[PDB]
Amino acid sequence: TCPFYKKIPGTGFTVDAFQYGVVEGCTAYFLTHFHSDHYAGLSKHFTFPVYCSEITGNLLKNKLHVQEQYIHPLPLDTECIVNGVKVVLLDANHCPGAVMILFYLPNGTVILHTGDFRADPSMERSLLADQKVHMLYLDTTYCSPEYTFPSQQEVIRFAINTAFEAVTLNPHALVVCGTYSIGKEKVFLAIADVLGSKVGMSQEKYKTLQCLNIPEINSLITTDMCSSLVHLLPMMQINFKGLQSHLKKCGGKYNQILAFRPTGWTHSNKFTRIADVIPQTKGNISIYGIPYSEHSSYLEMKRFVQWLKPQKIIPTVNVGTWKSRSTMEKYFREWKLEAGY
Ligand code: NI
Repeated sequence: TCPFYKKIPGTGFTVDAFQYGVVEGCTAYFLTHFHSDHYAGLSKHFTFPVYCSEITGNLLKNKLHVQEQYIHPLPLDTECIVNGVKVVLLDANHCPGAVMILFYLPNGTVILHTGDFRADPSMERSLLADQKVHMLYLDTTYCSPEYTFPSQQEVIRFAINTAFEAVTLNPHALVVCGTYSIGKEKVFLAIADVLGSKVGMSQEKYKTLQCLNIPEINSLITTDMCSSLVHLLPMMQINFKGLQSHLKKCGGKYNQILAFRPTGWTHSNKFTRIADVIPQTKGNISIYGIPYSEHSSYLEMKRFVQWLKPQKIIPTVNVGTWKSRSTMEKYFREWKLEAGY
């Protein structure tokens, strides 16, 4: 049964609610982004209308084989009418195709559902600026002040400079980057660009990337691993055993691996600056954990909410424990009292 925080009151609508069978009363199912916890339940047999971005719709059709007649893509930043209700999709600054959804209820209430997002000041000048929001369904993944991490730009600068240094010292070093979902493509694209290489990957991953409308992509990626010195592998293979085995397959072309695991937050964030990060090393293999986040830090989240001034906040992440829920409610009250709404 569908939980309350996936239902939009006063509408026939649900958000990210595909694993509950036929939801009673639901006339349109929205999907914020193509990550498995959110799409769980969709397949070629789904026969209700699915509303989403163009990029999410490319992925539904090509990866999950959802039939085209049930996919309803909407343009961003554009007032659209769905089953008699005005909606807008806004960029969530998460993975490719990820959106926030603004719903203009028939009774005058305005609701923003952030999906998964990384808040940014740039959102304070979208169509959110123009009216009041009464209810906020909020991505609270890192809603505690211990969650700090650098900007995406600082992290990419670190990775570029690290990869370029190592491969200029040793032209026989291979760079490997871990992946398990869409998102974080800038990591491996920026490294391949500094090295003058395409990114090599499996057919399945190349297919996924060909759905994302990235400009000039045919210029940046390939399935020919032998032509490439930046390879992508499954995240589960980014360990000493998995990397040793990969280096064997490369046929004496390389004699060293430098590998990257983009994680979200890890507790080495509470002590160490990005400039100071060091790898784990065994023999000719080094592994860097880099804190490239596609979710809001605590400070970014706070700033967005204090700017928006919602009347009510409904968390959509960390909702399963009373200690989490109680923590989050305390922070929302602090924020409200400090800013005065
Ligand atoms: Ni996500």
